[PDB]
Amino acid sequence: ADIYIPTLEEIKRTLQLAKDYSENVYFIYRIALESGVRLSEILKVLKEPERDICGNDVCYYPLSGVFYVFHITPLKRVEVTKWAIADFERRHAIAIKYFRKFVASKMAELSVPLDIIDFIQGRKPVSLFGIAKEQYKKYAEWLKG
Repeated sequence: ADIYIPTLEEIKRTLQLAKDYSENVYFIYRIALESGVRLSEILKVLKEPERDICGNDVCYYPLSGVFYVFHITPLKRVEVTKWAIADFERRHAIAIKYFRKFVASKMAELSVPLDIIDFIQGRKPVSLFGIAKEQYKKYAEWLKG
């Protein structure tokens, strides 16, 4: 009951298409799928990947209250520009900007409260970060399977 939310299959396909095209581009879509965070925040983060923190289950990157880019696979230094992603899309797939709609949607299926989904995804609308990480862990589990 929501139009622009991709399906797992369409996402699965875009990932593969990106993997065949480039390892750098594939890595960006991968993080987009793990985080639910804007493309711009992803690129800002991959230029300083040494600030990434990885726990046993999930990883997280502190931005700048404060937001975190939650993800699963450790960051490596990637130099893609918005331009090179845009190029990729033009040749094909799901637009990366719709990846966060999917992510927010699965998180809601996994019973993550909307205020927490907003926090995970970077929008302003025990501790705060602790609860968010435990919630994020549900999406991380689902994602690996």
